[PDB]
Amino acid sequence: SAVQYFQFYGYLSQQQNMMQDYVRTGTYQRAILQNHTDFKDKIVLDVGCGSGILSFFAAQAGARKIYAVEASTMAQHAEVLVKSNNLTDRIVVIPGKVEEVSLPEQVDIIISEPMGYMLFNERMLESYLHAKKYLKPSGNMFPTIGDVHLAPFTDEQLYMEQFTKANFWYQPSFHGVDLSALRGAAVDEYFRQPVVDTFDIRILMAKSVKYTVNFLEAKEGDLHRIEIPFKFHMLHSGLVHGLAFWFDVAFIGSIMTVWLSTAPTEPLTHWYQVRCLFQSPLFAKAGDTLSGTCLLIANKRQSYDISIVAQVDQTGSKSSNLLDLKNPFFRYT
Ligand SMILES: CNCCNCc1cccc(-c2nc(NC3CCOCC3)c(C)c(-c3c(C)noc3C)n2)c1
Repeated sequence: SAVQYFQFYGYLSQQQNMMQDYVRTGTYQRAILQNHTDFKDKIVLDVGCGSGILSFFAAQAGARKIYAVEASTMAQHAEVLVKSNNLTDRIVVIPGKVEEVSLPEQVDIIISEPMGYMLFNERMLESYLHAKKYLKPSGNMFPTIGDVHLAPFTDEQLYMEQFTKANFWYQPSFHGVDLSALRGAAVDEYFRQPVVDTFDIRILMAKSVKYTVNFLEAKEGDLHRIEIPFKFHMLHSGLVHGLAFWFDVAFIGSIMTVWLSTAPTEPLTHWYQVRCLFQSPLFAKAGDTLSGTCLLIANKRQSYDISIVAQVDQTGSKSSNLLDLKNPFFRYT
């Protein structure tokens, strides 16, 4: 599984999809350049540098030395750009996993873009936290903190999309074959996929709950088990069809704090937003409380198993759901 993961990042087309996200790339450049005193004459570590763009931004801000670590074959293309941009004296590409390379010295700041879709996919936040073994005391992290937001939504047409697709299997005579015994399994398969896509904010039924990872303070092992309790106070009545997810990160520099948001109230990014459907939706009236837990359990496919259990307190009616974050429905395609 890890072989495929790093192969995926060997493609310039993948680098390009990220680089062409202007909200992402421009916000990284702004956060680094407008906090130029965090970089001027400093030593920096770029974790998972890909084509090296963030290391070039650190160099634009005046960093003295940049160690750019890349485990995919993109490392070879980054070295070509460093040479062609006349920066071999200041950016050193170090091919390998950040858990396995040797840096020659400690650094003043770590920069990275370790956010997967739904923030946590790819388990690269752990690689980012692991890299703090190279961080000097009172070194900084860019990004510094990450906020996940979760909110209940109603979207009857998205929900019905599922049974539309699964009812293919409810055919007693597909070319003379009765498929119908697999209908439950087909339904389960579709509902186990998080839906990656943007949406209209009018589906949202309550103010979001916020869960914060402080990258300066967190330890790698803190991300193996992510328990997110929630109690939503429903602002609207309706059928709750699942939970919507987005994230923000903040670059807390000495001059200013810069925010990168993937919220559905903000311009679209290449991360879109994520929705986890409930195979059994819950009825809530405005004023009701929808409470439960979203538990994310790290797995051996660079991702998480998602367990979401929710109940409406006034009614006792409950819904429990398992999703496989590694294998979502990229509905925006
Ligand atoms: C660490 N900073 C990365 C910033 N980018 C995050 C992001 C934002 C939006 C989408 C993806 C995405 N796209 C994938 N394929 C495309 C889907 C649509 O059709 C064309 C191909 C895959 C396979 C993955 C993936 C990875 C990586 N590991 O597992 C999985 C699954 N992720 C990733």
